[PDB]
Amino acid sequence: TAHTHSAPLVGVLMGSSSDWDVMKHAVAILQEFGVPYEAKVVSAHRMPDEMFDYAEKARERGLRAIIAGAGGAAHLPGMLAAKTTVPVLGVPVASKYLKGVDSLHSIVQMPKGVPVATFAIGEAGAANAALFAVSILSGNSVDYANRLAAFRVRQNEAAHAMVLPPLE
Amino acid sequence: TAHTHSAPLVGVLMGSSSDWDVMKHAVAILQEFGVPYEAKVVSAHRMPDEMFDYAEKARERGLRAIIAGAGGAAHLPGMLAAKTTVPVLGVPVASKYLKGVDSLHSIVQMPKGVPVATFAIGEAGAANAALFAVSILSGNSVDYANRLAAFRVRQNEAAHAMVLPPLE
Amino acid sequence: TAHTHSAPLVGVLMGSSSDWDVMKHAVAILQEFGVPYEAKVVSAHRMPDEMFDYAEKARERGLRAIIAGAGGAAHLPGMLAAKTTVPVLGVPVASKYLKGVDSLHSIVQMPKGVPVATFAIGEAGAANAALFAVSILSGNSVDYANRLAAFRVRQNEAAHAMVLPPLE
Amino acid sequence: TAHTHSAPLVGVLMGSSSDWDVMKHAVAILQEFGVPYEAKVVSAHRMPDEMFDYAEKARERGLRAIIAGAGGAAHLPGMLAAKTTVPVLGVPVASKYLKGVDSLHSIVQMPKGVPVATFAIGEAGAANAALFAVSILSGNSVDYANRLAAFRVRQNEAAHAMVLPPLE
Amino acid sequence: TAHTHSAPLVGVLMGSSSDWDVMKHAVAILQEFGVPYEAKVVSAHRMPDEMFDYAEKARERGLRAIIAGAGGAAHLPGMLAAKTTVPVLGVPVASKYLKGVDSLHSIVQMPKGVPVATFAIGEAGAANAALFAVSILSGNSVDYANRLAAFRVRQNEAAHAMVLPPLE
Amino acid sequence: TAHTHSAPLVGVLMGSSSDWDVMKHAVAILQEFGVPYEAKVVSAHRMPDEMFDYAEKARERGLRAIIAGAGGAAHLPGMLAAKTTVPVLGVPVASKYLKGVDSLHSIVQMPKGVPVATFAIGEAGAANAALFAVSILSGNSVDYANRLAAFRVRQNEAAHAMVLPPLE
Amino acid sequence: TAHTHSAPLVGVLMGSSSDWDVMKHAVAILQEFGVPYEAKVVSAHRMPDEMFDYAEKARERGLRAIIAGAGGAAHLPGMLAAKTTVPVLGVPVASKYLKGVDSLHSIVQMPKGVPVATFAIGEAGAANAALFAVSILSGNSVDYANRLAAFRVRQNEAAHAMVLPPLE
Amino acid sequence: TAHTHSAPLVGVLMGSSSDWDVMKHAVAILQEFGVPYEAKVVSAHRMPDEMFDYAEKARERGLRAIIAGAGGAAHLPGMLAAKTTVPVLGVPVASKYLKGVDSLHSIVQMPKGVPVATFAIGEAGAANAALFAVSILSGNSVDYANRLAAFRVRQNEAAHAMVLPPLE
Repeated sequence: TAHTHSAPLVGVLMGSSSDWDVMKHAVAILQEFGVPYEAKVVSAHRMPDEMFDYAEKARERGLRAIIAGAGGAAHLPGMLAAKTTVPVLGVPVASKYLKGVDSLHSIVQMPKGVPVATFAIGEAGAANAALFAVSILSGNSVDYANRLAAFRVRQNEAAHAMVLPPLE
Repeated sequence: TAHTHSAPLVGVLMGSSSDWDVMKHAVAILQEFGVPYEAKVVSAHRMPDEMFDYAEKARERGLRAIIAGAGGAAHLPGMLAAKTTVPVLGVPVASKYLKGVDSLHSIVQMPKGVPVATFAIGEAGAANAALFAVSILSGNSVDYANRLAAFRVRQNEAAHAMVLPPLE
Repeated sequence: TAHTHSAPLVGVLMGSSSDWDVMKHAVAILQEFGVPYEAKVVSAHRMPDEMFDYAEKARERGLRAIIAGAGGAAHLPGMLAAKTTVPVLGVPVASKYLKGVDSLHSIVQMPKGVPVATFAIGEAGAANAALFAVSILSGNSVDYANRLAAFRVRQNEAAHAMVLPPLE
Repeated sequence: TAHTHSAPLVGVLMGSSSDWDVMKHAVAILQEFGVPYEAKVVSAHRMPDEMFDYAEKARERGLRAIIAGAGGAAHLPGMLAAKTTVPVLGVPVASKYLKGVDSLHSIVQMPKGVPVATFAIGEAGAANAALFAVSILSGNSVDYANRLAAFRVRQNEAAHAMVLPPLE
Repeated sequence: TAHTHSAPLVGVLMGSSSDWDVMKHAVAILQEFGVPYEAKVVSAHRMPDEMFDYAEKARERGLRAIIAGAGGAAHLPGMLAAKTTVPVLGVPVASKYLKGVDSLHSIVQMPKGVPVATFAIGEAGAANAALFAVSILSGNSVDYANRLAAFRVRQNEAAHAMVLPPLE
Repeated sequence: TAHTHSAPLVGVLMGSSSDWDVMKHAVAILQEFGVPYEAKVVSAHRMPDEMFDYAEKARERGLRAIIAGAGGAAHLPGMLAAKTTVPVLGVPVASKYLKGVDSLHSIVQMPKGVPVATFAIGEAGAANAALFAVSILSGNSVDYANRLAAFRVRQNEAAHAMVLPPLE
Repeated sequence: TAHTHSAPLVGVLMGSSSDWDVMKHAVAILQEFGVPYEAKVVSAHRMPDEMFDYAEKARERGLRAIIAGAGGAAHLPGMLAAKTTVPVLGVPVASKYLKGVDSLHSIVQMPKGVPVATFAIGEAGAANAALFAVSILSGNSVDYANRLAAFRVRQNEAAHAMVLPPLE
Repeated sequence: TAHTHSAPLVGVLMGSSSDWDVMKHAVAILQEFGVPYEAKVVSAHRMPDEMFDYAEKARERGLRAIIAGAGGAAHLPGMLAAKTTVPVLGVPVASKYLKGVDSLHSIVQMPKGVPVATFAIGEAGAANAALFAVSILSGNSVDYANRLAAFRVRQNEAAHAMVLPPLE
């Protein structure tokens, strides 16, 4: 029901609904910016064929970026990237024991020929992958360009408004 | 004089000519794909004002991506991204002692609000940042989409042609 | 032409001929033990369809193990295992900067449901994956059990024969 | 009382009953698949002679795999493997301070001659060691082959059934 | 309101009020020692222009040290140091997933030309940056020299007064 | 009052009463084995002179081992060792952010000439340092030799008595 | 004979002449800036009394900073700082196996109460510790402030002069 | 033939003659101090039974310490310690890819009950393990106490004699 669109510009993928705690931060940004999007559970290891199918159809469906979150032996971003030339934006989800060090290594260290744009471990990287998608869309949209400029100014204002309290 | 253009679509920046050994791999991809580009030495720490000026002007100049390489306490990608909404693509350059672990941390771990798309440590990341820039351009260019598709066919063919010799 | 068989029991795969320096150590064990084998270049990222096709066909072809080596964002073992129930034996190949730490994380940290048996970084792991494949065959082969036992006696004798020289 | 069998095919060993929180996930898989098994506390450091005896007897008793978990200076899998040619499947149990990095290093880094198939840190690796054991058994059992294929399809269906909720 | 002065000798900066939990330990020391100080939220990424302005003005305002805390891709201390020759004292704030390893790398690994004096991860480093500031001021103040000597003796007395209880 | 003796054979030192949570495990072993001991707060950084004094007097007082715990930039074991030839047994106490990785590096990595026998991070290393002290004392005491032999047999019995419960 | 002064403002210390390859970079800066300095071999572990004597006398002798380099279990900076209130500037020297990771932990992770200002691993940190000492002197010297400003202009000019060559 | 004694006080063990490059540094100290010693190749994985036999016999043979070097999944020190109450002194030998990080984890992280005294990675640790053995013997030998004291005087004198040359 939720997170569907007939003409999405950004897809948000993850291997499990357990990743939603992190990946929902990507979706929050896309909603805030009014970007047509979809969010789907697509597992590299449990849904390998479906992963390949998604990547194959991405460009013809009009996707401009795929945001993909994964943890541990995190293969979903790199394997999507292997099967489409549409930009893939990888979000390392923190793992229980290695705290996303494994996730980060498995995503960022792509060999020459198949890039994955990688962001910070966890909720920061999820939000930033979405913001980065908006920066891609702003390359040919005054609306997204304007919204991103306004977002930065608002962020700057919010930092100015912060207050440090007296020592207790 | 080398690496200038009157209308670049991608800028390739680094803090020192010592970084060229890595960053030349990005320039090689841009030349191969026929992407108008510029390459410049812009140091976060020795040229802070110049860094800010470059980022300020990137959007009005028509840049569609800035590829930025740095090592150690690698601040150039993040501080460019702080000052422009043009996509910033960060390449960790390996450091002498920590082998780019410091570089990678310094670039990828950006807090929410100011994204840097991060690629592999070293030459692989430099080439991939450039290939990723081409994917960005392919969002609204059939020519760049076709060039990427042809590149991938060539890559696949080259992998098929590889040979494993007898044990010696 | 080198490294083919009409009825292999073990397949040795790697993403590039550059991995042969490590993966040849697996092939040496297989030859020593008289195990019918094939060795092939199959890249997760440059040959994704071919990788899936190889895994799909592994069981019907009679393969009892697939030894797969990869480095960096090492996806080949995990994605083979996503597509076959034949045992997959992963060999992390050392990477230029991270020395196989990235390779190891990328292979061993598979989530529940899709196992990869992982061995040491480099040449030791390649030789051990092959020796482990022989242990798998020894489950229902007295011949292979006997060969392993004889290998271990030779190993033990070789250790006993080692000599520690005078200080110089 | 629990976890005994007169003709086990898989042994599940650990140094302490404190390791049961992790290793019970191996036993759950073995039960689900109907694999005859035993689970025992066998400590490398507090029961060294008993560890040797277990390994010595494994093949003649009909064990096809030994799943062994250990944490810290984790020696149990490698020392079992030194004393039997039956497949040894090592599970790094996370340690209090190093979160299983020490465990992983102590298990996976076996030198050439004595392999240990290593799986992910913690409960994922325990479950996967057991799944891998089932894959070994499927090499000569249609029942285990069928059960494993059915398991994979069930996992795929479960991923398809996952739902991402609306933002709250 | 709080943490202002018309003639501060030490500035305490951080990217967010969320960093106060750590950086308040710097302020506690400055208060205890009677050092005129100010504390301000100045974000490298959300307030880049303001960061440059602060550094530009530091010497002429009479600042003798700037204590700056940041976490993750921690750029605030190094970018302040790029824009002033007043001593910059960097405090790595621990990050959620990497526990300040990223913070430390991003601060301490400055290349030749632009130093940042770096202290321990977290509250210990915040307190110590402030103590170090006092040591700088003691170079031309008998009052600060005396206070620092008295502090050290008091610390020594406090350690002498510690009691180890009986086993319970 | 507690943890004094007129003729101790082992001293247990730590920089703060906060280390007692860990170091009390050393004292528990020494009490169990009936070893004359003392435990004292001696800080490398807050009590440097007192640390040197303790080490200077150790041999003439009859100490046979000094167990020293420290965390972070952990200098107490190495500096005791610099000032006495009596065996120094170092226990890395886990730090808040780096979980004792820093503690371990600062203790174990002593250069040639001044050894520190180093044990596991935390309570395990504290207990083991004390057990190791007993092994030193057993070199010339049948009583300590016997007690250590009996301890090992009891440990073996305790491991035998462990029970793995049914799956719930 | 080399590296002495009757009235040094900065002392450069290291545990061995083998550290000179790194620490000479500090001395080069001090010479360039005309800072009266001394350089000495003072080992924490082989010369512990001498280290304490040096720290004790630092303040009365007029020293404004002590630059101290050490590697491995690097105790020299911290133990100097335990014994003087003169600013101590620590330089981690890379170690053979751990590449200065151990050195860095050992120096930077000082507990509250005894600060060490820590710089980058190796030659960069040595040069920066010296440049930081000049910043300390610039607090109450127009001459040293002027020299720093001129250094930064030269740095900036040198960066502008760098050239990126054609691809070969 | 080299490195034998009819009444050794220290045994120096390693899993391969390849380890001699490191372990010879221990033997050099033993020879210098006149300690009766033996050195042997005893492999945990290739000679498991022989390892157990050596440890079983160590105490009745009069050994006062066993120095054991190993790398990678380094089990030799721990498994010796599991089988004897004679002090075991572990030397991590650097591994090809992980540079002894694996070796160190595998040796130092022993659980409560079975201690291994651990020294630095490589040659420094081998020399120090031997020096530590001499400290053990010094507990009830005035000759060995005097030899250690003389060694330390020599070390101190050698440090004083070191010279720092002019800048080139």
